[PDB]
Amino acid sequence: PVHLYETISRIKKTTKLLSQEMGRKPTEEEIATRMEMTIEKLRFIAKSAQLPISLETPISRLGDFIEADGETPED
DNA sequence: ACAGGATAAAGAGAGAAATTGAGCCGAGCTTAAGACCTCCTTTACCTTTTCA
Repeated sequence: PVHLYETISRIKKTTKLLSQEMGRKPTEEEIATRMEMTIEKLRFIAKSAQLPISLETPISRLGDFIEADGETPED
């Protein structure tokens, strides 16, 4: 959602501002405090911002190394 | 990008319910020994047959 894009942009801007102010890469807790949000929310945003990798990425393709969901004939 | 506005769908606050497990008990249950009554076996002695 658009609000998520705006949240990610604000997180990037805050991180750059803290890096400029403190002269070093900010930690997760520092960013979470500055954003006034829990660290778990920040990690959730970071995980949801990822781009999906295509199944045909060379490793040979990625799609030939992923098992299938089901009950093993043995089970 | 950023600000405002509308809304619904998904969290926190409390008690009351419902469970829950915990101790502390004696009621239900098992174990073992001994005695003790049916059922059966086998004997000793017969009686009771069919036959030369």
